[PDB]
Amino acid sequence: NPFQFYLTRVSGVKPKYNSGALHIKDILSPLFGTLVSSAQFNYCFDVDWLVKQYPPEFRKKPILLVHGDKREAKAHLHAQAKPYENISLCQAKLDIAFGTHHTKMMLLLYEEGLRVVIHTSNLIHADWHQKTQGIWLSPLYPRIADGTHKSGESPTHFKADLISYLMAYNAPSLKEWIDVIHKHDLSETNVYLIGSTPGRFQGSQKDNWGHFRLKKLLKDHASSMPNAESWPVVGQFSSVGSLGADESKWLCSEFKESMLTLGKESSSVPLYLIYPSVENVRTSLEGYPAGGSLPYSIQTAEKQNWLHSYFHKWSAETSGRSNAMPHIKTYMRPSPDFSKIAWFLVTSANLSKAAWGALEKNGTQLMIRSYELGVLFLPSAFGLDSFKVKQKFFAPMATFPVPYDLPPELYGSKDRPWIWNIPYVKAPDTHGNMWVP
Ligand SMILES: O=C(O)c1ccc(Nc2c(-c3ccccc3)nc3cnccn23)cc1C(=O)O
Repeated sequence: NPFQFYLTRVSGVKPKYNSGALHIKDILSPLFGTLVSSAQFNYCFDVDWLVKQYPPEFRKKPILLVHGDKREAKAHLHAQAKPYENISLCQAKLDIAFGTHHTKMMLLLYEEGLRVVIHTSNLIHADWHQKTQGIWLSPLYPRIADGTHKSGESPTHFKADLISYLMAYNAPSLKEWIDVIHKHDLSETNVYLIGSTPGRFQGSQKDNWGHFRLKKLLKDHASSMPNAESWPVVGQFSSVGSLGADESKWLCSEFKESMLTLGKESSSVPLYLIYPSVENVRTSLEGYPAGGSLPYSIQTAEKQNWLHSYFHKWSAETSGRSNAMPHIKTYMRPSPDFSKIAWFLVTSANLSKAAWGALEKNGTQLMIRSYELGVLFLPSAFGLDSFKVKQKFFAPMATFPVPYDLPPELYGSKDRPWIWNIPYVKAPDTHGNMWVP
């Protein structure tokens, strides 16, 4: 494979479904490089657990935790970190109300080079235990020699785009990492970076972030095919925001419109949204407590019942993970028979305006509340016109490992979306328990 897309290990499935999967101890092992220092961008941290995932010989190397916590939450994280003198913290500014730092990324500086890891798991035991999570591993980027003047840039502009994403924090600890990235050669990178940062973007900046960033890349580096109207869009996520009183408000007017972009020229396109049903959660490996990481509140859900007619069940027989609830987020553009895809995105961005952005000021300004990061796989970046879909995820240079089943299966009439803050007392989960919030 050229794609370097991995799932995390799932405890309790047969070994065949974990053979090419990665645990966090694998990613941080000395087999991957001799660690000098690391940056951990995330939302939630268990610092005691995290330090134990580093190899003992690397446990005192510097670690930077990049978080978005404020007030007492910030104090609690600082207290978790205080016993470890090698741990520094960087608070990402969140100057727009109701934003979140969702970006999940590792920057790993070695003796031998630099590696970037963009993934979907929080840094807590449960997110690496029995969930479906996604990981993109960069190549080992070599250092650029002293006195040598090279760009170190890839055809996808990844090096410049990653630096631009870090510059948006305006943080001194991250300027140190920007300088590290400048000294390394990232020219082998074949993915495009798609980030979200908080702000109000107009003019030349409107294309930098969110769903307009995705639009721009698809216009510039994908081509339209005949019968493009028949190629569905698939979105798959773990949380749902307030989308408006009907689909024309945002979902099918600016979000879907960005997602269906192909090529530079100028809807009936089917939209499939995959989100766990109550039954999915009840019968999962973790049972109802998996629903503690699928935050969709009844307050949000009751205002947009129209949306649930787009929902399809989580199913992942191809990767043995139908009962490993998804915390990965993915978006993709399959062919009408789901045998090919025009592109694939793995990201931290959920189905929400906060993450992808919402147009303001008569369509001239894109407002984003949150930090998000993901990587886009475009066939053109691999010398191809489209990717074949891999039949079984764990069973070549042109065959993409989609981690769940296609076509997605629509909710049955008795199915309901998982809503995390109402009780389920009608049938017990795999551990014999009910759910009472
Ligand atoms: O990706 C995801 O599914 C996700 C969803 C929500 C996240 N944070 C969060 C929570 C919350 C979540 C879990 C336990 C307690 C509180 N509540 C809110 C309310 N508004 C905005 C954000 N909120 C974080 C993530 C992530 O994993 O980054």
